[PDB]
Amino acid sequence: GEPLYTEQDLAVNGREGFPNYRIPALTVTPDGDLLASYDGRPTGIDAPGPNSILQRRSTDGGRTWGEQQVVSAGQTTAPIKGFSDPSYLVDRETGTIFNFHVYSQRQGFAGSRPGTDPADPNVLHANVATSTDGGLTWSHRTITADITPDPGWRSRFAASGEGIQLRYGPHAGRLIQQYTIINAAGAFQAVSVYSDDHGRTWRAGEAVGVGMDENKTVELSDGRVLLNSRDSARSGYRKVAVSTDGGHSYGPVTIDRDLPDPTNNASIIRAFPDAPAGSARAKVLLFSNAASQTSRSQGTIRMSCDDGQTWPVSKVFQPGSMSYSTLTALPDGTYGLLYEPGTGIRYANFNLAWLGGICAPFTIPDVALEPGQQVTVPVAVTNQSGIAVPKPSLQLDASPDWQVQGSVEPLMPGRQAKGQVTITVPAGTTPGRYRVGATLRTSAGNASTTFTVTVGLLDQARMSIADVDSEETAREDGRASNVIDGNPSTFWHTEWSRADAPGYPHRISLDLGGTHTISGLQYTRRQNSANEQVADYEIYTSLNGTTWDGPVASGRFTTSLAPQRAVFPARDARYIRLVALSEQTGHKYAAVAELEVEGQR
Ligand SMILES: OC[C@H]1O[C@@H](O)[C@H](O)[C@@H](O)[C@H]1O
Ligand code: NA
Repeated sequence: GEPLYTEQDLAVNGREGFPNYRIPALTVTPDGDLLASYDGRPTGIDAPGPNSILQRRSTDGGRTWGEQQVVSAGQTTAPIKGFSDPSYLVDRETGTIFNFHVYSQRQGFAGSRPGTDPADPNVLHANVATSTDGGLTWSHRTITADITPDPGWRSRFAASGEGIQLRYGPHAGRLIQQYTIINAAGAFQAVSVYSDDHGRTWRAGEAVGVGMDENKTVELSDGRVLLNSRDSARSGYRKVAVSTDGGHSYGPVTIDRDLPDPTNNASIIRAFPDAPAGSARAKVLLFSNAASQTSRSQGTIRMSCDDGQTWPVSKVFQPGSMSYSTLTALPDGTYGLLYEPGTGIRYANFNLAWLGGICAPFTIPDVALEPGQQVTVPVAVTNQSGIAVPKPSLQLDASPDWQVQGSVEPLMPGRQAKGQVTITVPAGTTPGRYRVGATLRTSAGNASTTFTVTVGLLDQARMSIADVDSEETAREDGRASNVIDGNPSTFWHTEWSRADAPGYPHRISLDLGGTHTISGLQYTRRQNSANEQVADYEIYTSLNGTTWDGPVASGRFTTSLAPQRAVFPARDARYIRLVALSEQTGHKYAAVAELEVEGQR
């Protein structure tokens, strides 16, 4: 009906007893009470810090909130004890509420030492506060032994937010709470901690991935359990994995490109928790995170209607600073959101009318053209339920002096619609990769996508490596071939340490895959490291591949994270070579994220 979005702060840094309030966790008790838990940081730091687990309660749907009570109190005086990162799990069958959190003594997550002994002050323990009276009183347990099946698991912490109780299949009733472990090999993995006896005993299942962190799980419409992870390896995205069992294991982990993330926590819940298996309502997910890849800001709620395959809906709830966010389905049909705005922890409530709308994900392919060209590309839209939409619009978002227009036929229930986009780009358009936003406007809600229009660059898929002076391939993936894959997150790296290899006259040559008239080369520095940045370069070209002619260009490029051009009077060439002569701060390695060649296909 009428759109709703209201907010209020539950904790304000400096007020009510603590200098710092962080890490939100939201839930709704069986009686309909809302419970909000967060850390109270007297020192403004996580574990080993003397943090406390607090709690505020709302008995009127989230409008008014009670006083801040303590769930797990940390000791500031020696010996120092702390409680951090809460995560709620409500057993809807029995009514018990679990608040999972970290119990620290001397070490935190990165410094915890092997062991399961509650007494050992050097391991980071996994605790659980249990309540059978709605959250009023709690009973504490240290469950580290129960969940550390492999002695190599030297550290752990429960991903804050809220866990889940399975409703479908043979493992229906099972409580699952996600964790992050540090194995023997030093790797950060994800593991599900579950209980089949309503929480009396907790076992850990099989660990997943490498470079994982705070992860989240949801039950799909068919009973499958999807996992959505923060990526410690910082690719600017969420890692996802899925499971089909009850001794818990997930298949391969992959990066989801529809979900940008600045390596931060995020929520993913079932929009209709009590829907039947297989139904449309059972397929609707809500995900909240910070959409920025360089900052913890641009907090946005996204919506899926096909179990997480597509994410057509999105809307920003906090354009400004936004870090951790947690979601919860309220019994009135709305959704509760607890997040970090930089001032502490704030509570928000919104309904689906406020999101925009329409479950009509659409695809528009990636286009390559020469400046001064026009191209028309097809649009394919997949439609949802009570949606017979006779007049939908297509609003494209591009560079102002580019003419972009689009149209789509009507949307009929359960059918696919067709359409097209015409892009005309001017002759003086600088070669590059262009992101074009697409918005399917309809009187029943929003639906958006993005495609890429590449102007004036050759096709990398036709490119290969002719030669390279050195590639790091033992300790990491520093392959010369990572420059031609269209991903700034992967890089070529010169054979680095743990093998005292060559120094600076470094070089990489590309086989363009046929003769082309080229006038330039663009290069992108390695993004998350500053010590292998190329300074002085020289470009050489060739048609036979053995006799090289140049330097066709020379220069010193900057420390810019975006692509940098190296232009030269057009010429025919089958091969292009970049000779790196020095590094920005005199270091010995070279790493290039991407190499783009400007020319005519
Ligand atoms: O020795 C190579 C490595 O050195 C590290 O100090 C650096 O942070 C890494 O990005 C990698 O370059
Ligand atoms: Na790359």
